[PDB]
Amino acid sequence: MNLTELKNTPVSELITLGENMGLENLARMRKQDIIFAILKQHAKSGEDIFGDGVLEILQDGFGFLRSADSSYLAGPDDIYVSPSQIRRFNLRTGDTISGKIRPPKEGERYFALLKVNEVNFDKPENARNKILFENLTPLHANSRLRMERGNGSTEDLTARVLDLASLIGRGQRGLIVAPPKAGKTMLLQNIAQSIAYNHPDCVLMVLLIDERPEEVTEMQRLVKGEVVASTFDEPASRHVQVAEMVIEKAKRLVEHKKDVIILLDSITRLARAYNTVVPASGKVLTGGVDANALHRPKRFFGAARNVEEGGSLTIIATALIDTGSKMDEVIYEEFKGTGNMELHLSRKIAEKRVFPAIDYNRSGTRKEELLTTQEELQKMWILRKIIHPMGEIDAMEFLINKLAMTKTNDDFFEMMKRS
Amino acid sequence: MNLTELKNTPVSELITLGENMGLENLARMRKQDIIFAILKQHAKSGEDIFGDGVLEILQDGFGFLRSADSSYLAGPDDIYVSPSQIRRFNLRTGDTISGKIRPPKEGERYFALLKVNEVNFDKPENARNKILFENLTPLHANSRLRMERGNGSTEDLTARVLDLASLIGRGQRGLIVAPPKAGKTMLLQNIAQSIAYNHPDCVLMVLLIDERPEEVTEMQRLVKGEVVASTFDEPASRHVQVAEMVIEKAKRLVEHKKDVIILLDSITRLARAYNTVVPASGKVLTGGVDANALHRPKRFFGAARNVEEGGSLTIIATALIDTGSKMDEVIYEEFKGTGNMELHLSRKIAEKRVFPAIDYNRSGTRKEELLTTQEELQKMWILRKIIHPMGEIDAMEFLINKLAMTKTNDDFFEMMKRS
Ligand SMILES: Nc1ncnc2c1ncn2[C@@H]1O[C@H](COP(=O)(O)OP(=O)(O)OP(O)(O)=S)[C@@H](O)[C@H]1O
Ligand SMILES: Nc1ncnc2c1ncn2[C@@H]1O[C@H](COP(=O)(O)OP(=O)(O)OP(O)(O)=S)[C@@H](O)[C@H]1O
Ligand SMILES: [Mg+2]
Ligand SMILES: [Mg+2]
Repeated sequence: MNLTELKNTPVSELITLGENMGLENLARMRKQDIIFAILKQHAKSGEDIFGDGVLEILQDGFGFLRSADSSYLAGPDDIYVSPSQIRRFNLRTGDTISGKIRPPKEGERYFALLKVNEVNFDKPENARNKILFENLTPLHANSRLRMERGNGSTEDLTARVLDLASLIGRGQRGLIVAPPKAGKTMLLQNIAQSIAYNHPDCVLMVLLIDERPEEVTEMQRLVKGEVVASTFDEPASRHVQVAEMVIEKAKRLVEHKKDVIILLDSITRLARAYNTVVPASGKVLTGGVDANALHRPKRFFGAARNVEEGGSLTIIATALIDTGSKMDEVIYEEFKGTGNMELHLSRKIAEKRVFPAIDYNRSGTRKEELLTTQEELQKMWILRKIIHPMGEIDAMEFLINKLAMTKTNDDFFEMMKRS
Repeated sequence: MNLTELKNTPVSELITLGENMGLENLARMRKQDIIFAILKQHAKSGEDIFGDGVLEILQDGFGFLRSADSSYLAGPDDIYVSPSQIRRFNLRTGDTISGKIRPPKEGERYFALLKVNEVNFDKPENARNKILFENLTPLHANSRLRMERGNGSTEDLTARVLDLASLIGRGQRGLIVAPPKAGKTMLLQNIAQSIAYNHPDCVLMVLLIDERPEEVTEMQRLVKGEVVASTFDEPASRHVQVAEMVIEKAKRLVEHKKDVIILLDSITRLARAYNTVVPASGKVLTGGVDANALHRPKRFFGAARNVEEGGSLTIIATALIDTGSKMDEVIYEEFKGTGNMELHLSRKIAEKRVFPAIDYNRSGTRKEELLTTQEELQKMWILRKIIHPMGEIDAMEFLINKLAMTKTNDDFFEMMKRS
């Protein structure tokens, strides 16, 4: 009996539990309050129950535990975590905590934590003796993270283009630069699909900032890995809170020699949120951004590394350009040289409805020698040499035609070399 | 026992000492906190405790002492320095201080020092009577700093091309102008390796600004001399204080008739940090960059000189062009006339995968007569007059082809003269 199976289910669970456990009148309140009523009525019986979620530390040890199913909304379903347990188990923000849960006594309205039985999907005894993320020596991307799905579909074409445009490996740090209406959302969809198909072992999690609710629903009903999204309805303070929770959870996961992958849409929106939430430092840059305001997002982008001890943390965040706002241009300029992978999308190609609309010459990755082999390295080199002269629209038309003629990337290289 | 000895040890050993010395949960916190805890527990035992590092003076004499291996980061393990011994010893910023340290008392969190045993690797009385860096009369470069490794390595052609392109001497002010994806980082790496090998006597310092952590790790693991870097995650004040500490330490070392070399990557990033940290003065140049904001970086570049009394301070700083940000080239034409050694890297040569990509015709050195003998100067003049007409890509291809079949620079000279 866990809190998860009573959260993800729809209002059919509401009506069934109302007609079964005999609650007075449900279906007039948020899912958090419905779940609160169900848990209160079930704890009234006294049957043993347990919970799970992601730990969070407030400014004074007021331990909270959020749920990733509900996108980390602060509601009644949040689980109390006492400071005594915090200093006993030595837990910090982002820890995945599951264990026995306690009904509340008089004076409080939150379930506390009876005892833990799983910390970060591991024994709590072994979780304490773990090296910090900040104390891990970074390296370059070693293991190639292939995106070719290999099922011979038609959407996979764009994924194939990725394997020809910019190589992506474990621990990379990439920026997808694109104007509005250029295919960012479907590119992220295809990247998530490729990660779920080719690399089921690595943890995939997608963060969405101030996106429309319809796009959130489309994202959450297609990707395999869990997805967290905050709409533009919520204030930017919640955007910052969600981003901090995501990055802390990723750090905690990668501290256990796990491969974490984060997809962010968008870094510009997160920078906006940080700019409009952080108090002014008295120094305002061009475009209306505070000098310290951009310090926080960079750290979020700075966590991408390839730990030598074990595991890696890859971050692929998209950036908005040509949006008519000078502040977006300032943010992109400040983030221009940070990433080690660049994927440039052009509205000129997308105008002709040729997808994916990737500026092949501008897009690329740095020191990909450590990622891929050498023979296909010069294959891609000669491909780049022959595709360099003609224009980007013609380049993409030629690329998609030649890729559709063949079946796989290796077959594509075979045909290109033999012809 | 040495605080620096503990700092140089890796992260993991915190367990090996801690479980043997009284710490029950020492894994989960920042490394400097472990160092603080262990050295507190050692001061509890009562044996004498050493300390050393670079001194720093605050706005009110509230002095601190940082460590090089920590990249001059303000941490709990920093050594407190009261104004009393500052006044008695006449210490100044950038001093190298070594000696006793004292456990903190009630109301103090930092470790004070009992008495100094060595100042600037010299007796405090002898180091007391030293001349200011400002009062030292500058000169031109006299002692040639040859970069030819001479072991016939697989990369020694880069150093050979460097010697044939721009002669480097002691106390020389150099600029490396290159676009992105040109080869700045490991060109500087080869420079540092050649300095460490050919000239072990001179102190080698490498300074990196807002660089990616992987590059920082590679630089730390590759160069023999000490290297300091601040990643782009850190704010601009961190960059400014790191650069100030480095330049002050270099001045203090060269005040003792020592040769110091500073490799800077990059002066553009340091100028950007100074621009975004210095308060506005009401005069904004093109590209949204203040006027006096460039005052501080030039002083950092203005310390390269050759001294009558002794010692030398060479600075090789790289600059970025063809980036797309207006302030970058604004800084570039705000730095052309300052440097007396120029090294241009071109994108076109790098696009042909021919390395090192050095624009030989545009690069050069002024007042090279005082650095080199007349015979090899005439040989280089003959090479320059036979290399001028053909283009940079062809020039570098020809230079690499001719240098590959020879062994040393002199052999190349006779090979071209006999033809
Ligand atoms: N691989 C693709 N195959 C077919 N159509 C595509 C593909 N990628 C993008 N499109 C089309 O491109 C258009 C825009 O797609 P989106 O990814 O939703 O745009 P966007 O990048 O999210 O930019 P916004 O959200 O409108 S600011 C739609 O008409 C899609 O059908
Ligand atoms: N002498 C050389 N031999 C072989 N490859 C080289 C040589 N010099 C440069 N390269 C290659 O050219 C690229 C230069 O890499 P970097 O030195 O890291 O570039 P950079 O000058 O640091 O500019 P950034 O930091 O990437 S914007 C890499 O792909 C290297 O493999
Ligand atoms: Mg979209
Ligand atoms: Mg570099």
